[PDB]
Amino acid sequence: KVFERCELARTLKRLGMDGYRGISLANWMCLAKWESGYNTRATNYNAGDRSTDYGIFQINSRYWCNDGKTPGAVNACHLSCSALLQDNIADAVACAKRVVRDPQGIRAWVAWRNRCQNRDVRQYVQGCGV
Ligand SMILES: *[C@@H]1O[C@H](CO)[C@@H](O[C@@H]2O[C@H](CO)[C@H](O)[C@H](O)[C@H]2O)[C@H](O)[C@H]1NC(C)=O
Repeated sequence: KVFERCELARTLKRLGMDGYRGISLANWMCLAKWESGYNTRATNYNAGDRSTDYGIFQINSRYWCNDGKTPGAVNACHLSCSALLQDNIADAVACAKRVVRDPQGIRAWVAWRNRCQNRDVRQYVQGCGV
């Protein structure tokens, strides 16, 4: 499912992401936008390290979810990567919250660093009513 901007904003708010570890909803929206384009079925395989990034948050199969074909996987979210390809993003959110609880925080998302950090992101939630 490719969410609409404000639709996703309201969904993330309902799922407790606004202000989580101090991260605003606008920041979460910015990384979802640049990591997946708001598409829950987005999948990106890294041929070099043999791991895949799944879903709207592009979560890695080597550290957070288990897809069975990733060498040296850890599965810290205790989730089947397939759970991150569903239309209901509840599991994706619970896992995204786990990821930020790691020392690096939101710096785990490459796209946030390149396109959202130290930048005005208020545009992502304008007119959504969140
Ligand atoms: C993207 O890949 C990163 C590795 O290059 C990964 O970062 C590592 O995550 C580890 C989790 O146990 C630990 O925090 C390492 O210190 C860190 O380098 C990052 O989590 C991945 N991002 C996503 C969204 O999956």
